[PDB]
Amino acid sequence: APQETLNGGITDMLTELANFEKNVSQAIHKYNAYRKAASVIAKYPHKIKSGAEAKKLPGVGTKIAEKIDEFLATGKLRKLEKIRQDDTSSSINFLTRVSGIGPSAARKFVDEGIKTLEDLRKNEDKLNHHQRIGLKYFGDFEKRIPREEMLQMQDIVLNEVKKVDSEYIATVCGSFRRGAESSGDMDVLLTHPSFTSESKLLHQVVEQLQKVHFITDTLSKGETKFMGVCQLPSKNDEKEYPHRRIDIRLIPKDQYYCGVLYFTGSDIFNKNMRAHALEKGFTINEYTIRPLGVTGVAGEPLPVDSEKDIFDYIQWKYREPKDRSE
DNA sequence: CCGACAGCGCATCAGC
DNA sequence: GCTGATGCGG
DNA sequence: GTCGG
Ligand code: NA
Ligand code: NA
Ligand code: NA
Ligand code: NA
Repeated sequence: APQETLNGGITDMLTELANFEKNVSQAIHKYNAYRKAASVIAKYPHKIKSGAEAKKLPGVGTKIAEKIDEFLATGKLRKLEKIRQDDTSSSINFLTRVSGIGPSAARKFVDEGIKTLEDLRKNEDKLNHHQRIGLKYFGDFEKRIPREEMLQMQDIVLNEVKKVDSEYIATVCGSFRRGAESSGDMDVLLTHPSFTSESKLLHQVVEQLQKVHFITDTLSKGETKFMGVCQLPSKNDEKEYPHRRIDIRLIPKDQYYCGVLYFTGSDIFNKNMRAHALEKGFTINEYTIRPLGVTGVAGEPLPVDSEKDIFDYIQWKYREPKDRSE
């Protein structure tokens, strides 16, 4: 990837515009438009000279080219400058960094004078359970997880799961499975041969991880998906590890490997895999792969017993997760 | 000109 | 009390 | 905001 000094001013500006569209204007599609522009620019290996040069990239349109011309001539953007100083919009944008506080909650809080983390602390009875946990671990949740800690976390999850029932299958996916040096959370996919698409499995695993005090908190928990908080144990007289976000999902055995593939990513790798998949006559989603008949009617799901089976169906050589950046 | 931009589990709200 | 809608997350 | 039918 190009140095963050080639167009980092431009991609910083676009990412900031994206966050205000998401959190303040509640315009999720303008959020993704700015994000998409930021991404294609951050990959461009030339220092951008003008808005017209940028407009050649896909995702950069007329209005962003204009914003780039203004940023290149002035070193800022008038609209961005204004909204930064705006006490209301800046507080709304900020409160959404609390897990569980989205745009609507952030708006409501700011409306009634709740603007800062301190303000949230004095108003616990106005916070639901998830938001109390997001507040409690605000700084921890913004920290990244080095791969070494991820391995130690995986060690615990694989051990305790096998201890519950040795026939469980558990896979830590996400960027950690592709080889990344750091992670933002832990995403665990869980299955069991007793659970197919036509037939307490999760609770028992969550309970054991709480019993050994790995999982410390619960944001949500149902029969197929758990989202919560965990923390590695600290070495006697040394600094305690930050609390971390961990999700665990129970997925039917016959849909497991589609799930593992999908939740390994990367996002762009999935798109061209689906994009390759349909041109060969197959429809891949998170759950299943199916054949697309002459009219476009997808038939029944095809049996899948490993990731490679999916690659086999669509005439694609198996690519290792470390080669799934795209 | 103008619709798509993913779609789903869980917590909680809005309505009845 | 239940059913469906919405907010939120990743 | 951008793409494209
Ligand atoms: Na363009
Ligand atoms: Na956020
Ligand atoms: Na949030
Ligand atoms: Na056993």
